[PDB]
Amino acid sequence: CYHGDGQSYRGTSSTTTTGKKCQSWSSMTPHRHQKTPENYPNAGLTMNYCRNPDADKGPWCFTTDPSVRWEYCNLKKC
Repeated sequence: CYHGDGQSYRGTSSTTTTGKKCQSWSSMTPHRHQKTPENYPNAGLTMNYCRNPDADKGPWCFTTDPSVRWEYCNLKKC
């Protein structure tokens, strides 16, 4: 569900703390990240899910919103 940093997470949450939908951890149309399964192999970096390949706080994603690079995702701690 969510265990602290939550780098450990492998849910199906493709939506952010603002109703945004997550960009493909593969894609780059809205924004040119550099945070790929290639770059971050060992992180369940698939489709468009909420995640934390960095020792970040809790699962993030890259936004599909041209105004919004990326942003946090609303998952409950556990």
